[PDB]
Amino acid sequence: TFKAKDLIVTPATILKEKPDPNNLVFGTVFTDHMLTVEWSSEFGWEKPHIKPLQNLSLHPGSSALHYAVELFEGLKAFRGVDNKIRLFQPNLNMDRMYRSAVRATLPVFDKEELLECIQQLVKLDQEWVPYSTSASLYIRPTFIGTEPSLGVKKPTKALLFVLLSPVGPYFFNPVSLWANPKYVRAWKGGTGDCKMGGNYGSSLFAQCEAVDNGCQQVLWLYGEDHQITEVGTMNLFLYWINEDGEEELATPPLDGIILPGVTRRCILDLAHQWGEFKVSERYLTMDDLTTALEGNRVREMFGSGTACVVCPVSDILYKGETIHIPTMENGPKLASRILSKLTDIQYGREERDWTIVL
Amino acid sequence: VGTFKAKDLIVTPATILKEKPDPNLVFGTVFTDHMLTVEWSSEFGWEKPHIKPLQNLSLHPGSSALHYAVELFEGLKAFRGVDNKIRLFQPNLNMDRMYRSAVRATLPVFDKEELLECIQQLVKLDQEWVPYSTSASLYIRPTFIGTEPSLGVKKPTKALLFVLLSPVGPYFFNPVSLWANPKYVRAWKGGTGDCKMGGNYGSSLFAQCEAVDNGCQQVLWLYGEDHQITEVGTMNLFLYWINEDGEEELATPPLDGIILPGVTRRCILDLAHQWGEFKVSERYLTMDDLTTALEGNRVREMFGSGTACVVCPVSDILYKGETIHIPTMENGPKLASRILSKLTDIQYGREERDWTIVL
Ligand SMILES: *Cc1c(COP(=O)(O)O)cnc(C)c1O
Ligand SMILES: *Cc1c(COP(=O)(O)O)cnc(C)c1O
Ligand SMILES: NCC1(CC(=O)O)CCCCC1
Ligand SMILES: NCC1(CC(=O)O)CCCCC1
Ligand SMILES: [Mg+2]
Repeated sequence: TFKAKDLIVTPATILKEKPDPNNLVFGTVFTDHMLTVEWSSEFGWEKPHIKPLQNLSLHPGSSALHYAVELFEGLKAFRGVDNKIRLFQPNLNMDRMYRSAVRATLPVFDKEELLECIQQLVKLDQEWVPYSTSASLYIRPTFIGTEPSLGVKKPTKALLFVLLSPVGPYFFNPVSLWANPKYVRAWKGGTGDCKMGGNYGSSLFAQCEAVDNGCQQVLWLYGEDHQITEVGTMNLFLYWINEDGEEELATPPLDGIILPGVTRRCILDLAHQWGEFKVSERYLTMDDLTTALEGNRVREMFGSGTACVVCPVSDILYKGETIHIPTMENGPKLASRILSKLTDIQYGREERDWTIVL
Repeated sequence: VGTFKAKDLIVTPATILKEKPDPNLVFGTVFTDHMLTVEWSSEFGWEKPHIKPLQNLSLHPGSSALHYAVELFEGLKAFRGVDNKIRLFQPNLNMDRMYRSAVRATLPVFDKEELLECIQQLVKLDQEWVPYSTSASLYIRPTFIGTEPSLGVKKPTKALLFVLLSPVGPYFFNPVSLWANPKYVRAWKGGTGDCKMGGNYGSSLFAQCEAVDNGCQQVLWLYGEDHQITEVGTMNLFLYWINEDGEEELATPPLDGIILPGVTRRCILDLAHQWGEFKVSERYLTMDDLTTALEGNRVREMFGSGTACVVCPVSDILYKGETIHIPTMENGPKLASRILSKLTDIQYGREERDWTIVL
């Protein structure tokens, strides 16, 4: 494994102008520096670099281009209202990226060395961490196989790098979802519980089909009973009165077709902590939903993820009809409370072991 | 909404040419002198195609092919006939599959004829690499990748199409042993298993490793509660046997969405249908159908088909801690061998047929 202590820094000689915080398109503007660490089965890991944001030089046969031997992560840096820059649950991302690496047969690395390197990269480009309480700096760790051979096997050459991109919003701005059981995002025995590239390229066709049909995201359905799994590539939360008549906040269980979002776990933690309603990790089907709506039992439906934190849902185009979800006419009370809590913690307006300082 | 044209090819010869390897090669290990590349932007469409010296790709770190596997590929070969004339085999099908793939990936469409000609031109240039052997060929790897310099999961506004050339011999007869663990699923109804998109492959290296660890060379992909057998590693699966009706039969899974329509598969089905010596059935095959058959002496052969092996005999399957031997080798294998001879006779010009295009 590589070590932060060996970092080699090559500052850009011409720094870019920081963008306008009020209107940023997600992941389109990049900072001045990036992190890069090369690996080869022959000599192991080389020393990590922090150099000007540049194009990668890859052999046209790199397995990442042919067999999707790749995985990524998503985490943010926030400038606290006390002007101190913080990271949110960073070690959980390191753990997920590590487990995905193993399932991808990519080379392992010392989680703490990566986190420290990332902190240094952020520290160097710190002025990119927006001066806004509604904006942040997206951190994108990426791991690709660069095996020059076309043979399908464990890579003997790989690259690990990190990009920094100042972001505002990913897309309250409620969204409509397009539900069509003809497409499946992930399946049992699959790799859907990992952030491996191969899980997203296969979804673009359905995404496109949603856009030209009036929606902004796909509602992923699975199985014979049409379980509702995720809002686009965000975890799904349903706030309602369940079949037993008790107020409840529900989300699909981690049975292998659901990605264990950090946001997801935090909302469950805050929900369990408030103890004001039942919190269940259970299955939810379209019929559980439509049945519930015609009984006026649904209050809010939203998605969770690092980019949005939470993103309310107001409609679902299903069997040829549009099903309205009373999310926005109900506040959304909980959606807001949640977003309010999480950001309060991210920007240090509240102390809690979920953030890391500079 | 357009295409690039072979008539616009800008050729740039390498000044320093590499020495060809020994025709007797590690699959996809050695590459030729030149490559083909074609840039695409949603703003101006397809650029003009180039044939330049092999070289790295200069990609933006945010390229969508590295983050969301916005990619797809193909695999075909050129053969030097026993008449020294170089031949391509069923190219038009590869172009059709790549096309259908691009669309399923939301990558930009192109004129299949133009691409094919552009490929003939690339090979034509590097024809001396086409092995002077009868058991070796040149692997043609067309590749289509998204170069969207943005982290947003969306239809790419930038793409890159290229083609690599790699002289090769074999992939690994030489029977293989299969690892059958139902905990790993290659494809699912509603997914992209029936296209050659990179996302279907990265996710299997773990199972492959688990395979070797257990003395096996490939993974037998199982699907559904009834453990249907779908593909042998990344090759289509054929089972020559006496079915439940006592009839001689050549069976192979149907294209119901989780099997990739291989060119070698197509051919083997056409040959089988043509000879009309036994029943040819595209149907569901399960481990239980296989076990029941084996413990009844009803199995003749099992083998995978693909461009790299053409045909690959299966002799064993590790299932539920038990090793199940397949008598494929103790039966010639007559069918497997017959197929190999036939396809090879045709590819190397020994047999004349429409399945090839000379250059
Ligand atoms: C990244 C991701 C999420 C959200 O996880 P967070 O760690 O909370 O960002 C949800 N679903 C999918 C499919 C994802 O890729
Ligand atoms: C490419 C491929 C095949 C074989 O197709 P051929 O065109 O015969 O080489 C079989 N199965 C999978 C999963 C493939 O990707
Ligand atoms: N829905 C978005 C992300 C997750 C998130 O932050 O919600 C995953 C795909 C790559 C961009 C990020
Ligand atoms: N089994 C192999 C291939 C197909 C083939 O030619 O059999 C697909 C994966 C990438 C290498 C080629
Ligand atoms: Mg250590």
